[PDB]
Amino acid sequence: MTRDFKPGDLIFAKMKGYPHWPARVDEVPDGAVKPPTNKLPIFFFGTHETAFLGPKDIFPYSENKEKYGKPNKRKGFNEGLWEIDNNPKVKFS
Repeated sequence: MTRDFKPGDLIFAKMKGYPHWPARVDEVPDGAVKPPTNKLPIFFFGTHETAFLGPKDIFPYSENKEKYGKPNKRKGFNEGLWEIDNNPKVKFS
Protein backbone atom coordinates (compact mmCIF):
# COMPACT_ATOMS: atom_id res chain seq x y z
CA MET A 1 0.00 0.00 0.00
CA THR A 2 0.93 3.69 -0.02
CA ARG A 3 0.57 4.07 3.75
CA ASP A 4 3.86 4.66 5.57
CA PHE A 5 5.46 2.20 7.98
CA LYS A 6 6.93 2.34 11.49
CA PRO A 7 10.56 2.24 12.70
CA GLY A 8 11.84 -1.28 13.30
CA ASP A 9 8.95 -2.92 11.47
CA LEU A 10 9.30 -6.38 9.91
CA ILE A 11 8.76 -6.15 6.15
CA PHE A 12 10.15 -7.89 3.06
CA ALA A 13 12.07 -5.36 0.98
CA LYS A 14 11.89 -5.83 -2.79
CA MET A 15 14.85 -4.40 -4.70
CA LYS A 16 14.42 -3.55 -8.38
CA GLY A 17 15.54 -6.71 -10.16
CA TYR A 18 15.71 -8.84 -7.03
CA PRO A 19 13.48 -11.21 -5.01
CA HIS A 20 11.83 -10.40 -1.68
CA TRP A 21 13.99 -10.36 1.46
CA PRO A 22 13.32 -9.86 5.19
CA ALA A 23 14.68 -6.48 6.29
CA ARG A 24 14.13 -3.83 8.97
CA VAL A 25 12.84 -0.27 8.57
CA ASP A 26 15.09 2.48 9.91
CA GLU A 27 14.35 6.00 11.15
CA VAL A 28 15.01 9.36 9.50
CA PRO A 29 18.62 10.59 9.15
CA ASP A 30 20.33 13.17 11.36
CA GLY A 31 18.97 15.75 8.93
CA ALA A 32 22.00 16.18 6.69
CA VAL A 33 22.56 12.60 5.54
CA LYS A 34 20.76 13.24 2.26
CA PRO A 35 17.35 11.61 2.88
CA PRO A 36 15.13 10.06 0.18
CA THR A 37 12.52 11.90 -1.89
CA ASN A 38 9.84 9.25 -2.38
CA LYS A 39 11.23 6.26 -0.48
CA LEU A 40 12.16 5.10 3.02
CA PRO A 41 15.27 3.65 4.71
CA ILE A 42 15.39 -0.14 4.46
CA PHE A 43 18.06 -1.97 6.46
CA PHE A 44 18.73 -5.31 4.76
CA PHE A 45 19.36 -7.91 7.46
CA GLY A 46 21.93 -10.65 6.92
CA THR A 47 23.86 -8.58 4.38
CA HIS A 48 24.10 -5.42 6.49
CA GLU A 49 23.03 -3.47 3.40
CA THR A 50 20.63 -0.56 2.93
CA ALA A 51 18.33 0.29 0.03
CA PHE A 52 15.80 3.08 -0.51
CA LEU A 53 12.36 1.90 -1.63
CA GLY A 54 8.86 3.32 -1.39
CA PRO A 55 5.94 1.77 0.52
CA LYS A 56 4.34 0.18 -2.54
CA ASP A 57 7.70 -1.52 -3.08
CA ILE A 58 7.90 -2.97 0.43
CA PHE A 59 5.52 -5.70 1.57
CA PRO A 60 4.60 -7.21 4.97
CA TYR A 61 6.81 -10.08 6.12
CA SER A 62 3.59 -11.70 7.35
CA GLU A 63 2.87 -12.61 3.73
CA ASN A 64 6.38 -13.70 2.74
CA LYS A 65 7.15 -15.56 5.97
CA GLU A 66 4.20 -17.77 5.06
CA LYS A 67 5.51 -18.35 1.54
CA TYR A 68 8.95 -19.80 2.29
CA GLY A 69 9.91 -18.18 5.58
CA LYS A 70 13.46 -18.00 4.25
CA PRO A 71 15.46 -16.88 1.19
CA ASN A 72 15.88 -19.28 -1.74
CA LYS A 73 18.56 -17.70 -3.93
CA ARG A 74 19.48 -14.81 -1.64
CA LYS A 75 22.78 -14.73 0.25
CA GLY A 76 22.53 -14.43 4.03
CA PHE A 77 20.16 -17.36 4.52
CA ASN A 78 20.08 -18.46 8.16
CA GLU A 79 22.10 -15.34 8.97
CA GLY A 80 19.63 -13.19 10.89
CA LEU A 81 16.39 -14.59 9.52
CA TRP A 82 15.34 -15.90 12.93
CA GLU A 83 16.17 -12.53 14.48
CA ILE A 84 13.50 -10.82 12.38
CA ASP A 85 10.93 -12.38 14.70
CA ASN A 86 13.12 -12.39 17.81
CA ASN A 87 15.97 -9.86 17.80
CA PRO A 88 14.90 -7.28 15.19
CA LYS A 89 17.27 -4.82 16.87
CA VAL A 90 20.53 -6.74 16.43
CA LYS A 91 22.02 -3.96 14.30
CA PHE A 92 22.99 -2.26 17.56
CA SER A 93 24.37 -5.45 19.12
